[PDB]
Amino acid sequence: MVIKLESFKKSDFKQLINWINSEEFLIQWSGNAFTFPLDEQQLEKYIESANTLAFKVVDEETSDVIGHISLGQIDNINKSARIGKVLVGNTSIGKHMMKAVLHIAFDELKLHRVTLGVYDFNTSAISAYEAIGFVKEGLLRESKRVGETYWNLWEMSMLEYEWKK
Amino acid sequence: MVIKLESFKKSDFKQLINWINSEEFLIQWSGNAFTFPLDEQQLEKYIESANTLAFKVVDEETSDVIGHISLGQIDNINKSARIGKVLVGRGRSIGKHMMKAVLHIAFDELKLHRVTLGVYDFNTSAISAYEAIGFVKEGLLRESKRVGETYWNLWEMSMLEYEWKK
Ligand SMILES: [Zn+2]
Ligand SMILES: [Zn+2]
Repeated sequence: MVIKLESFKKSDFKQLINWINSEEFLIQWSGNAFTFPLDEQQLEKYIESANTLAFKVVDEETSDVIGHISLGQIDNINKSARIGKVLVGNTSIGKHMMKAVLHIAFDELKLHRVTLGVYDFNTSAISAYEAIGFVKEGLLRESKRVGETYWNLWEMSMLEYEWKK
Repeated sequence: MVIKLESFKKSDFKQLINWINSEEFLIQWSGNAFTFPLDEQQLEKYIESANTLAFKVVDEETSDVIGHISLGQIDNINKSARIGKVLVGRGRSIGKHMMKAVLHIAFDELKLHRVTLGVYDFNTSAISAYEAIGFVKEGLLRESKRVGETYWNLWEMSMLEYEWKK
């Protein structure tokens, strides 16, 4: 019930790697950002990436880290950014994590548009995002290759007047 | 009507720069790829880019350069690419021939699975021309491009390999 975001650091790398146990789960979580297996050299490159904020999700009651989230593609010209790398490591927590990052994107960074992508079979996550204000814009058909098949990605967004009004 | 694509080269740079006469037209044509004014250094970086093909469109009968088109974001992992930097100087028919030529490269030469194309929502004639040759609207990316004090909406469109061979 009480979560906060903190900066994701080297000491949090191993926990994240242990949560990402398959190539398909890696892709569901992060798309084209990484190769399987996830490892510390890739995570170092991730946190050092320009225009990317990496966060661990902390349960304030226990101090345990229970997930991960990122605000990336921070674009100061178009005033936009993309939420991604959404992970609820321990068994809505997702809603609280999204609200915390939306506060950063809209209220601290003063952005105009925040995007998100979710693969179409993750209907529970899509419903949760729609409940807090994300809107489906379009389904990017067979846009991610996974082995010999292709996944469809729902491109979703929220504009500043949907958050602030 | 006999059109061909040729590699866009240094000798074609000045003509393209003179055609892109305003920041708004630069954005309509190329989105976030460049800064205004368009210049030689930026075009050189463009043609030397990894995973990018730059073409001038030539009328075979006269040798006149009548447009520009690019196949970029060539992604060998997801087997996809994006058509962009579409410039047509007859326009509807030339645009259709230019798209077919680049789709031949993407699907028949490069063996890709998916080709995307973005067009700002006020270019209703171009969107209708793209739909006529098989492109499908996927979604409208709301207020995704800042232009001065306002935002433009982009129609994200696509064609899959089995739509090309239909
Ligand atoms: Zn704050
Ligand atoms: Zn050929």
